[PDB]
Amino acid sequence: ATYTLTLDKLGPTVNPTTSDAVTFTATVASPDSTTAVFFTLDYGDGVTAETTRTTTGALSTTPTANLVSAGTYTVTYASIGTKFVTLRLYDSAVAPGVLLASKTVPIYVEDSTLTATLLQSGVPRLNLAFSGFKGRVSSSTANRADMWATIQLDTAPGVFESSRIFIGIAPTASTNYDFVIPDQVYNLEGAKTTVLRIYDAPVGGTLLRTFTPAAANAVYVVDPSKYVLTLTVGPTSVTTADQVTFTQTTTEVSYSASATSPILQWRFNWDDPSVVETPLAYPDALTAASNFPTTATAVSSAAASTFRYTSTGSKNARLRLYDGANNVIAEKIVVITVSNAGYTLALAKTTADPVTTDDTIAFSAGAKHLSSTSQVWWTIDYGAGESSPRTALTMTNVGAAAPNAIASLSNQYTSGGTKLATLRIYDRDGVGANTGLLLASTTVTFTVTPVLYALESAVEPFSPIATVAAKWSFRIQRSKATPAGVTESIKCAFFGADTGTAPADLAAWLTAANGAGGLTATILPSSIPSDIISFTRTYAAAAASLQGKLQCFIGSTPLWDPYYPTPVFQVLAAAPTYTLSASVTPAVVPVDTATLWTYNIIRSVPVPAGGPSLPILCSFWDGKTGAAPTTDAGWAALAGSANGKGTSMAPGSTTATCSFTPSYSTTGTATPTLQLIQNSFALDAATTVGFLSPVYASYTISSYLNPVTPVAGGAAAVWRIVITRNAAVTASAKTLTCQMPDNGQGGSPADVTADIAVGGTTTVCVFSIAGYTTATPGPYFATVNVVDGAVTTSHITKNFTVLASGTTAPTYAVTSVVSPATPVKVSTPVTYTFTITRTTAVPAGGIPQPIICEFFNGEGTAADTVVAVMAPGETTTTCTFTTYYTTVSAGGFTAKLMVFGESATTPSQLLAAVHSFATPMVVAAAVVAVESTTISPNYNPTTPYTNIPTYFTFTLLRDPPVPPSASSGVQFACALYTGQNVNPASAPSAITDAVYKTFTDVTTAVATDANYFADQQLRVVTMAPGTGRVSCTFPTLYAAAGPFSPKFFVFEYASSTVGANALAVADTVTSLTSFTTQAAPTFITGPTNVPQRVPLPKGFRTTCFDGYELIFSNDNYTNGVRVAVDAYPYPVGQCRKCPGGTATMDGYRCIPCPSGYWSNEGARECTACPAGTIAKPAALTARAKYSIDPTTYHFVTHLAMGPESCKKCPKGYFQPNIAGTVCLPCPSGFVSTSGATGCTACSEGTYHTDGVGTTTPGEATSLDTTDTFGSIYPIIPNTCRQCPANTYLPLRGQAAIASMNLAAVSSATPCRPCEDGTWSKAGAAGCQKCPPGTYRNTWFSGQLGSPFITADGVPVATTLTELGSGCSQCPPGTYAPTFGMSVCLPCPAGTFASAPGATACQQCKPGTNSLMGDRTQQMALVVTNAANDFPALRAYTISGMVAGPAYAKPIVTGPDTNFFMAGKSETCSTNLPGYYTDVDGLPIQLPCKPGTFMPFDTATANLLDTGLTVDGTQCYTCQTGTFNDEFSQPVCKACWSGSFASKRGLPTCEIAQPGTFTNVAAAANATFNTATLIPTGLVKGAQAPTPCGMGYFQSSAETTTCTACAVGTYADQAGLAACKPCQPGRYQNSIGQRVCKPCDMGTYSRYGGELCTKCPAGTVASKTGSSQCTPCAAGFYANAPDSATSCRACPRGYYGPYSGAYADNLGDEFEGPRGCYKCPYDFFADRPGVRQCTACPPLDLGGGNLVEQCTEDLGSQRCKPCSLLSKPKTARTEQSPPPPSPSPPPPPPPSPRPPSPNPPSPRPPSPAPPSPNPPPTSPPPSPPPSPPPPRPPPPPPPPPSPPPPNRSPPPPPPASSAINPGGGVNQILSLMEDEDAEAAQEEQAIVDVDAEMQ
Repeated sequence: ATYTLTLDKLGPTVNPTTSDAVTFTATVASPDSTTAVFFTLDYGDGVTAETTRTTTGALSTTPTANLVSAGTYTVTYASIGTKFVTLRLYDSAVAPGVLLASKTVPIYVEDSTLTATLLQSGVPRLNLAFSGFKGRVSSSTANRADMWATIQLDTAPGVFESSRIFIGIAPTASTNYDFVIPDQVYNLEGAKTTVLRIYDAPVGGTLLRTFTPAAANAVYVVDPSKYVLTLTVGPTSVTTADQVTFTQTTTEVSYSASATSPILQWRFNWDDPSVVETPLAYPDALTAASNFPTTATAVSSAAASTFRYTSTGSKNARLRLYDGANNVIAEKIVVITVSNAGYTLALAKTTADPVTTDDTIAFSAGAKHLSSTSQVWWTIDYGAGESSPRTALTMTNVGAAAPNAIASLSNQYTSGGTKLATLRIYDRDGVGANTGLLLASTTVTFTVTPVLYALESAVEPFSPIATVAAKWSFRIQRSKATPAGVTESIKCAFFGADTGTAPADLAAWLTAANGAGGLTATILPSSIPSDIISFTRTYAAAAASLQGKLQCFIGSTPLWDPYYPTPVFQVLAAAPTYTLSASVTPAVVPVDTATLWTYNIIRSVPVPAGGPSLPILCSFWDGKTGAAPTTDAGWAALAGSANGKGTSMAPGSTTATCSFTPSYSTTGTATPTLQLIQNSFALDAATTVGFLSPVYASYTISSYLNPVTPVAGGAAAVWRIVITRNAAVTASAKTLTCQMPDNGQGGSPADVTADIAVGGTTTVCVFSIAGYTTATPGPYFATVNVVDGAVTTSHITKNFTVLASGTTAPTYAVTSVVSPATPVKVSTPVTYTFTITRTTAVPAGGIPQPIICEFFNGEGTAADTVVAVMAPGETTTTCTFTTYYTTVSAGGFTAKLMVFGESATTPSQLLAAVHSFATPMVVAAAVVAVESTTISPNYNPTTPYTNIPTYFTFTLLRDPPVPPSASSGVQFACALYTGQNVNPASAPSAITDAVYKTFTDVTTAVATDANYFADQQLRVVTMAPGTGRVSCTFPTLYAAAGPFSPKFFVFEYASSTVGANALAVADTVTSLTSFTTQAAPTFITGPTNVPQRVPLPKGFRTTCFDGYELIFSNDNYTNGVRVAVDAYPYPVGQCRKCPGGTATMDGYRCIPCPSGYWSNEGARECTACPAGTIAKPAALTARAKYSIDPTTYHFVTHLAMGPESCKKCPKGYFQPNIAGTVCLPCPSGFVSTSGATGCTACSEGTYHTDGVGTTTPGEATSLDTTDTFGSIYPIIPNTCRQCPANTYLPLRGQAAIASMNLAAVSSATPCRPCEDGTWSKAGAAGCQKCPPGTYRNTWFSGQLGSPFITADGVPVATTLTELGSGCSQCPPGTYAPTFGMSVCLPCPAGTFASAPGATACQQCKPGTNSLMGDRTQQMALVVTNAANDFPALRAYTISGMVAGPAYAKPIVTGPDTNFFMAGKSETCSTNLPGYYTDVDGLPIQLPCKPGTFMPFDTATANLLDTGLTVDGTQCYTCQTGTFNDEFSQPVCKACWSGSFASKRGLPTCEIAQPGTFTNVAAAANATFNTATLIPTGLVKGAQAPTPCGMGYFQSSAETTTCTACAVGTYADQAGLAACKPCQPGRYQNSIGQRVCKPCDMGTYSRYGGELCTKCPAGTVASKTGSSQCTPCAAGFYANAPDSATSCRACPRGYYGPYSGAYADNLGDEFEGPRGCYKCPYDFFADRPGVRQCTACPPLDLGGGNLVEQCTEDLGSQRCKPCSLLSKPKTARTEQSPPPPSPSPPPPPPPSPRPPSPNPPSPRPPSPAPPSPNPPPTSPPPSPPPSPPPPRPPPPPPPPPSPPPPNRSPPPPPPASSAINPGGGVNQILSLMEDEDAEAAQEEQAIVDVDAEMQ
């Protein structure tokens, strides 16, 4: 009943077109029933076909195939449009039938002419707008209508068709029309079948065309999220240097969505604009239009790329896969970063000391990069420029190493400018003109010091005359040295001012230098170059000023800087002539003598300003050579040598000095040659300006002879002559010949030739004489000739005297002593004294023998030699030496002395043997010790610091053994142990000296030798000569704090190895006091400091200025006088003016000034006090309340406030110093006025005592000292007092020496009592002499005047004076004709000085002479004053007979008691009577000569004419009858009676000549009365012989009386010599009868006789007065016997026979005995004729007869014849005659004659010839020696040098922390205007400070 039907298109899948046609499938199912039914089909176009009904089979639920299987129901369609096909079922086939069911199906027929295509550009995206769609329509019809297209993305039922899109009309032709389809988001990420549908109408309508993917043109959706591509492109942090590598093989691209997917060619980005993005390309091993790989695959099979980035910036490398439009489905990106700051190069120079161009400048660099290192192109940059190839660098080190090996490049830089060496590394390439990148900068700059050239100038001629050429020479000198192996040539050009203008630029100078005009020179390398360059210039016209400029070029660089001006030289002008003047001293010169010459140079035109000085060489010729130079060249050569000298001309100076002093070999008449030269350097040419002409020895000899004494039988002596010249031998040695004249003994000694070595003024000649031994003692003179050079034959004579010692041989004795003796310390002074003696002592006057004594001490080698001249008086020579031992005794030492006779300028020995010392010297070792020990840095002296490296110093003293100045230096080794063991490990084993001295030698230590602070160290220190103290210095460093025991050892250091301990006893250590080291403090005790520019609020101030004192105070203080109070809230800095006393410099310290000054409140500095004042700081006390504004700082005890502080000195002190802080007293001799700068010198006479009583001296007042100064100044004097009466101070104010003790030491002023005889009118500068008449002496002053005119008899203390001189009048008896004498001498014997003021004595008068005392007093025997004996002063002692018969010579008896004729002060004592004076001036009165008498006065005269007187001057002679034969007698003795005196003036009486006599009554010498010493009672005697009377005779002389002549003699007449006897015939019989009576008649008398005598026997005188009795004749007889008158003849008859016949008269008358007789008888005579009686005549009778006759009686006259008258009668007597008388006897022999005289004695023997002369007094030995002079002491030595400071400051602490709070993190116009104001104020402050310091 119910049937279901389906009908579908069995034909093509696409919708049908016109030609294709269709087939259908229709199935019918009927679940309800299965019955056959007939189906019919109707199409959209019914005309085409009308199908008939056909049966069906079995229907049922299962579908059954029906309709078109192989039938022809298929119909083509012509029309285009939608058709409806209907399938209808009929139950029966008969028309119409029953229609069970019909079904309608619509089909769409498209157009074959229409063509539609769809194009997709890119690959679609999920979720993202993909709008890459286009549609192409190409209708075959010419005109196609409007059209509408719809796009259906998928055929799924969920997806719906899109809205209609109007593509366009498409009106013309069949060309393709393209329309854009809007965006559509695909959501599947799977394969899609996009369908394009075309409609004719917007709504419904026919279907025109469809387009389908058609086998792989399908839209494939791609999801961007499934895609992941890996890039892995090299490294990320690599820099621009490194090349990043794209490894395309490693990268993998995959979709990870489906196996089949569209392929997209990839494209990758550098993000670098320089290179474009890649061409879009497919992955590896793939073809175009192929499915994208489902697995990871490489983008390229064998591609690798290397890329470098251009700038250091971040880059994003992005890969992305493209298809269609450049729109990205997915991109994968990776980041890469780059930086440039990493790279760091460092360049250093190794050789150091950069001197600009000198040497080579060597530098080397290391460049480091941290990681990923690669090549960077490095450029080296000097002062300018960089290399073009730019070198090359390789990287082989990590960034840890700083210096990398880069090519050491070295360059030479030019000029003194800095270099600033720059190394720049440019990264990228650099060879192809592309710039690398700059990475480090990092420039090194080192500072250099260049070398500077020096130029010198000199011209010739030196001033250019017009039209005269000149040549300028320039000296070039370089600084330091030329580099080795480099030679430099200089081209120099000079332009003259006259020639042309100087070039403006450098190029012209260079061109001139390069030209032939320029000059080229060469420099020797590696030495100091001194080059000379010469240019010639000629001036057409002379110019006053020369200015030249020169330029030198070395290579391309000028030597002088172009900015600096070219050198300018001002080189004078006018070529003036020079004037030279000479002066010499002395005029003449001996041989080789120094002479002074000085020379003045004058220039007319002074040198102009701004120019070089003028050097001139003066040439001198000594004259030794022989020929002076005659040309300029020779003189110039002389000047260039040592002979010529140089001078420089001072600018603007015209006066020049040049002095010199030569030597001569021989004196000549020469003055040395001058030449003035000036020349260019190096002596190129010779030029002379001025010329000049010349302006016109001694020896000594000492000769000594050794031995002096000649020796008999011994060796001859040696005589040495030493000749000395004042002048040294200069050129050649001289030979002198010494000749000695012959002395007469041993012949003439030969001459001696002695040569003198060159340079010696002394020569010696030696002589020996053979006969000198026998030489006579006496003087010899020697003449020696001397020859030297031209001057020849000098004479020198030397004199000596040689004694004769005989055969004796002298000897010298040497003895040695030392006062100190034993023991002597080492190195101490010792004095030796040696006595040399000669006992015989033979030399006396002639030759002194000089001695040399040499001393030798025990040095042991096996020396202060000294010479002394032997004095010819003393034989002891005393040699004084010093030895100064410096070694130990080692058993003692001996001193030995040696004697040499040769002296001064030692061949022969004068001692036979050497003499050692008597006592061996004992030497004691030293006693040195360490005096003290001190440490310079220390808390206390005992303990040094802990951390500070303290220095230990030990002081050594050598005690009194001070080392001698003249000796070698002695050194000591001092070694210690500090006690610490921080150093050299273990402590020393023992204390013994052996280990300690070995220790370590640290005498010289380096700073960082590590033994500097050694605990055990030994040093060696040398004592200098002359110093005693030694310092041992040691450094010690203590590691830790603790006790330490320092030990110290001292040893003597000698001969390298140290000696034993210098201390006494072996192994003795000095142990310092053990100490504990104290903590080390840190504090710099340095000057006041200022920080830099600290911020402060306002008033607070870093520094105040010029005097103010900082006040950290809230007190407002503008300047320094406060103002406001409590001003600032928190305290701020201020500053006060300060008080008066102190002064301040800079803003810190109000320091009181030193003593001399004073200050005000706020001045900078204490002003200077005037000189005289004292400027003491005055009392300040302090502040008590302590809240008061302080007066000042507390320590300032006393202050001097203002000018009222300077206080002067009192009167008597001088203040020459300006300061005057205290006041020195006026010394002895200068007196101050006010507080004088200087005390004044007083005058001569005033001195130093107190003068309080005197008014207007200036002695210091109470207000002076007391009120103000207090107790700092006592009271002392200031005055001057004239030396009092007669005393004087001979100097100007040499003060009175005052002693403080008054009663004990009476001090004095130095002025004298003066000397005797001088007064001083109170004061003076000199004593005044006495006027004459007056005198003076120290011991006395006064008189004693006229003593004997006082009746007392004593002198008078006489006090009379002249006022105006005060000089005492000379005592009367004394005078002063003279001004000056101490005692005025008395009057001599024989004048008078009565008045006191004796101007002079006067001679005593003619009558009165002088004698001490008066006359009467002098003759006063008695005494009136028994005590004084004044009037018992007796002076006469006369010579006379005392009263009475007695006669006492010296009536006055005794030695004379008063004789002085001199000390005469009164009346001239009248004369002693024996004496007299005829004149005035007789000293001793003259006794009267013999014969005279001077009576005591005029009246008292014995025998005088009363007219004449004796006026005291006259001695009147004696009278007749007086005599006196002696002197000094008052009167003359009256003669005894025998002797008679007649003449006047008799010393004798005369003998009373015989015949006369004197009987005088009053005649005897005068009687001298004892009372008055005077004679008296003298009356003259008989004046005559007063002759004898007759009757009296005087034959005796000298008689008083006359005696009568005796009997028998007569005295005829007076005066007869003697009695004369009466002549014969006369007689006298009485005594005293002058007449002789004649004898009687007949009587005779003989000569003499008392009475006449009668005749004897027969004789008769026969006369009266007859003298003889004659015997009568024979024949005759006498008258009577014995008396007869006459004789007559006998009578007639008688005869007388005999003559003697006489008559007897008695008896027979006339008869006698011999008479007459008768004759007898016969005989007869008869006529008295004859005596013969005749015997008668016998008569004759007749003639014959004869008759005898006889006379009658006896005698008868007549005879008668015989016979007549009786013959017989004759009887008578007969007698006989008597015998005859005998003959007379013979005469006797005469008396024998007197004998001859016997010879007296021979003449007496002679008195002897003189006896010899006993020797005079003995010669005097020597006197004691003189004391020696002292030696001045030494001054102190200089102090040791200060030690150096420590080393730098120590390394700084690297600093850290912040000192901040809150804990932090964990770790314009007004502007510059105000800053310029700050700078200006700072500059003004600097200017003010600079003004302050100046």
